[PDB]
Amino acid sequence: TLNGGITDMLTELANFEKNVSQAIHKYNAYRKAASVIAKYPHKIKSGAEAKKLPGVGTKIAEKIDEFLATGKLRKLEKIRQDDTSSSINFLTRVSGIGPSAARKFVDEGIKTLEDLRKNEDKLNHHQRIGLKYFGDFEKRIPREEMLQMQDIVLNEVKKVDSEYIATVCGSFRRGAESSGDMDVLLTHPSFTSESTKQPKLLHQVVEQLQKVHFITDTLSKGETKFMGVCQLPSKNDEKEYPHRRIDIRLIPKDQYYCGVLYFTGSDIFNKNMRAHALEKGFTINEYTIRPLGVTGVAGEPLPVDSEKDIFDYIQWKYREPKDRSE
DNA sequence: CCGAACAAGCATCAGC
DNA sequence: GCTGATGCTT
DNA sequence: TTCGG
Ligand SMILES: Nc1nc2c(ncn2[C@H]2C[C@H](O)[C@@H](COP(=O)(O)OP(=O)(O)CP(=O)(O)O)O2)c(=O)[nH]1
Ligand SMILES: [Cl-]
Ligand SMILES: [Cl-]
Ligand SMILES: [Cl-]
Ligand SMILES: [Cl-]
Ligand SMILES: [Mg+2]
Ligand SMILES: [Mg+2]
Ligand code: NA
Ligand code: NA
Ligand code: NA
Repeated sequence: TLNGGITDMLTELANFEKNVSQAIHKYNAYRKAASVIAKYPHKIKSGAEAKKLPGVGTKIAEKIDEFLATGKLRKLEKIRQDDTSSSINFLTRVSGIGPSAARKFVDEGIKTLEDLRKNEDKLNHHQRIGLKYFGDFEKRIPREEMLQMQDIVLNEVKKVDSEYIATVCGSFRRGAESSGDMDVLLTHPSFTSESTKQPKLLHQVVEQLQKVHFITDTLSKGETKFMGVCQLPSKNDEKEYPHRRIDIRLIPKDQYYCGVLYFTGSDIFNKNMRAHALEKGFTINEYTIRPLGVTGVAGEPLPVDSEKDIFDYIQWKYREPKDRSE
């Protein structure tokens, strides 16, 4: 964290633009700037120095000069004073409350945590569970707990069907010492891009994890993506572990490598790689890499037999998961 | 100058 | 009900 | 807000 003050400032600006201004491109620009500065291996001495990095333009360069001179950004100082901005920023911290609902809640006088708790019947299901576990979902998961969670998930999936493969992705697969949640990629030979030979493949796994009281709540659930809540079991007389967000993604087995690339991330790494794919004439999603035709319409999926194959297509040298934490 | 900026699953809603 | 747009999320 | 053509 050579430049943690700068990257925190840019992250706070990004969140302001997303949550309050609902300006998604500004949000992305600030986040890209913070990510490129975060990996820059020198302590930044001037905006001009920072402007040399891709993603830092004139306006962010100027803010970095103000920050280095004074330790503060007046723009941010005033955003923190604004009650409506501060209200909206808080409400979006609840899972399921985004920029639109936060502002809508604002027009109704429902601001504080106390307000939300009094008006549970104004919340959809996702928002209600996000409020229920508001405190817990702000805590990080130590890697040691991620390992215990991995063991439960993999073993419970094995008990349903030994042919399932469950892989923990996200920051865990990138080797992080702590994670914000648990991301589980799931495959089964019956589900490929060619056929679905078994129904309920994701459901059966969700059900088993509920039976053993690992999964405790559901935020959303369809045939290939589960979003919910889990909790490690605690010993006698021990305080309970925090409840944790879990995401499970069932991916066609023949498309595992595109799937595990997507689900390992980071999010900014994915955006950067997909942007580069487009410049190289390809489009990458969690399923396939496809060439872009002369008019820019995706062609047919290219053959992929490793994560590295995807990097090769777009002429990037391979990056291990630990080096994708952008 | 100015168009593009990653891609998509699930929940919800409007309109038919 | 279906379709398509939108919100929220990964 | 930034970049690329
Ligand atoms: N193309 C894209 N892909 C994405 C995007 N958002 C998330 N993802 C992908 C990449 C993430 O690693 C993966 C998990 O998403 P998660 O939010 O859990 O991110 P972690 O890397 O695990 C940080 P942690 O706080 O959870 O520890 O989902 C996206 O906008 N666009
Ligand atoms: Cl914008
Ligand atoms: Cl500040
Ligand atoms: Cl693949
Ligand atoms: Cl596809
Ligand atoms: Mg995660
Ligand atoms: Mg571009
Ligand atoms: Na730059
Ligand atoms: Na939120
Ligand atoms: Na996640």
